[PDB]
Amino acid sequence: MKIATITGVTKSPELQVTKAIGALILSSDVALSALTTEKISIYIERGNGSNVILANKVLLKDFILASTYGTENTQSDADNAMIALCELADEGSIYLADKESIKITLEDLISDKRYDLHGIEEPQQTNNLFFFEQKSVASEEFNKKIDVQGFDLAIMTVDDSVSDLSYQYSNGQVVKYLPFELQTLSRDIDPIQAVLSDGKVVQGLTDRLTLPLVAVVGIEINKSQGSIINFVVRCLKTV
Amino acid sequence: MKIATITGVTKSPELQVTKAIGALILSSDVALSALTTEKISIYIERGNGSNVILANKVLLKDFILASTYGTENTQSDADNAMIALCELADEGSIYLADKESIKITLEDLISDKRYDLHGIEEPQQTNNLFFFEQKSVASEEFNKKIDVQGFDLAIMTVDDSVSDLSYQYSNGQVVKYLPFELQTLSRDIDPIQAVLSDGKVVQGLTDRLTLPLVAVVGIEINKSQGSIINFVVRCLKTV
Amino acid sequence: MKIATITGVTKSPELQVTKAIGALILSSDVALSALTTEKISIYIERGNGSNVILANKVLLKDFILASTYGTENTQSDADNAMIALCELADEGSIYLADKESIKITLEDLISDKRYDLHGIEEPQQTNNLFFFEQKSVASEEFNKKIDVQGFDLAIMTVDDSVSDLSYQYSNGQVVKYLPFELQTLSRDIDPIQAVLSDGKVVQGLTDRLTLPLVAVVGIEINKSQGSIINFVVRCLKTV
Repeated sequence: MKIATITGVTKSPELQVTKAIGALILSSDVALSALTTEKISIYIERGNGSNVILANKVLLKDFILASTYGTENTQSDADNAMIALCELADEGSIYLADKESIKITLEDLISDKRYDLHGIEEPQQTNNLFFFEQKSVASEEFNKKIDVQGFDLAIMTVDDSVSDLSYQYSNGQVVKYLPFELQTLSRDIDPIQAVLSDGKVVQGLTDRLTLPLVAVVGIEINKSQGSIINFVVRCLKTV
Repeated sequence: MKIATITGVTKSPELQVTKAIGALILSSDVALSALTTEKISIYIERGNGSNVILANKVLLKDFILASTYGTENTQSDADNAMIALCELADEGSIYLADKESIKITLEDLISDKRYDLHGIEEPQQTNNLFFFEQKSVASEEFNKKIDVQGFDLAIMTVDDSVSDLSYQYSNGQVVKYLPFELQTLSRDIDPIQAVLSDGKVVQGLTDRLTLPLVAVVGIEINKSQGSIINFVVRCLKTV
Repeated sequence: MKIATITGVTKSPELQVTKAIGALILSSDVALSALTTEKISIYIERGNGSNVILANKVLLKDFILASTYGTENTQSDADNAMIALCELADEGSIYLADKESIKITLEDLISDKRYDLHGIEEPQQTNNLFFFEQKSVASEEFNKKIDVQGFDLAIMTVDDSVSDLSYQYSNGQVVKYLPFELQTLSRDIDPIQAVLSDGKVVQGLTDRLTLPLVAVVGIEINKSQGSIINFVVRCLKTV
């Protein structure tokens, strides 16, 4: 089913979905590499209780990259320059209880552009849902250490200030990587990240990197001063 | 083994294969998008009794698309502008008993083109075979119900007349889809449908769609008048 | 880590590595299809008796094609025209004793080109290693029988002399293939071999063919007199 179409306005109205959906289809006439500052926000709402936030003002590029990693990729068409499918549950649709609903909104859009939302539902229902979190490394700090235990994917900001980045595995060993080594290891799993409308393919973006965290419990980033570095991590948990 | 090459004539001779093959290789100098009305027919002939008909004048585009859905995709070459591999048995080659042979024929060709057939045989022999059937919706009917129980793949003619298409699953639920959602869910599994000779990739034909039917027992199509819609389905069964 | 960068000279000095690496990253400003005569050689000196030779002056095209067969492919970037990740161990890192080391060398380079080596280490340590071997068929031999039991992948040099090629499986069955049939079967499993910098893809080189050997015990090669045919095979074994 179709949810909304946005054109002219820089902010979307708070969109309510009452039917239990399982995936979101984002369509736009701006290519995946052209996205700059559009943000999305999704949460489940209880009528008498507390809301369950899944994504809170997440960059659209990071949201798209955290869901289309693997065999899939963002595709296109003659009319739509970017079509991306993002799964919101594990293997079924969100099981809505007596009074829950879903609320989606889009922020910081471009006036002269078009955005389309669609919802996908399937006969199965499930309780496991995907949650998005964000982590930051300051612009004035040299060495930082973050915990990524329990997360299964990360999108990091590619910046020329990064020099070293070391994983820590569940068995205690620490391995140090460079940006080039990380990019090659990332493209070893998913070679193609998008297919353009005319026919060419793009292997990955020039400023975002995807890291699959498997049996990894810690990350240490070693850089120089100058800029902030952002990680977007994703997890699966029961609501 | 090479079966035949066809040029000049609009109709092919009835081609007999006595060696047990397991797959066909179809090659031609016209691109996958340029195939217009070529038809293929395959059947196993028994000495005493009734023949086994696998494909009965099936369109060449649908025959190619029904077999190259998944990891594989139709390839290209400096000499051949279209190469496809179509499997006829599940994991081996057809078991020919004392008085059987396979016969293949091609109909409705073009005079100034070329079509080549090749056979592939395997060390294993099997009894399960692939059958291709055809269902159709006339150009005057509005709403149609089609039984697709037991099938594992379908190919639909993409037309602007089609508005809505609904599945019925094994557990009784009914889900409704738009052509755009169907196309997106289709490309989510197999993103690339063919690779051209110059290097560009094509994710899907502009007039055909491939649908993987998993636990689907019925389809309801809702359209407007103007054209005929065709479904080509494929099943696996023991002979 | 950065092992070496070679440019301006036609040979590289013997490079020593004392850390336990698991993979190599070969990057260069020449395309995969433009590699002509570069050769690589890797060997580990054990402190205990008997050294290990994993590659004995193997061609770089064959080395790159033998390790990037499957889900991955050789990629590119804005700076480097070819990047390939080649594994030397099964799933861990080559285990070295107190003072053992790995010596790598490159031969028959081009003066006006650039080549970069990188090493990848990973937390697990393993003893299973990948060995590359060279086999040949002379120019005065109508047919030759090659035993490939225990091998899992081969790369053959394409020339017009070959007429057919026969596989012998564990069952005892023999199947005869043609060069075109072999190419189609190979591209069925692996559709894309490399991605170019501009965006176009290449499904395979025009002079090298890659064959996956599964449950294959023997090979027959038939030809007409006049040419020498080269194979490069890979095996996995415990040392």
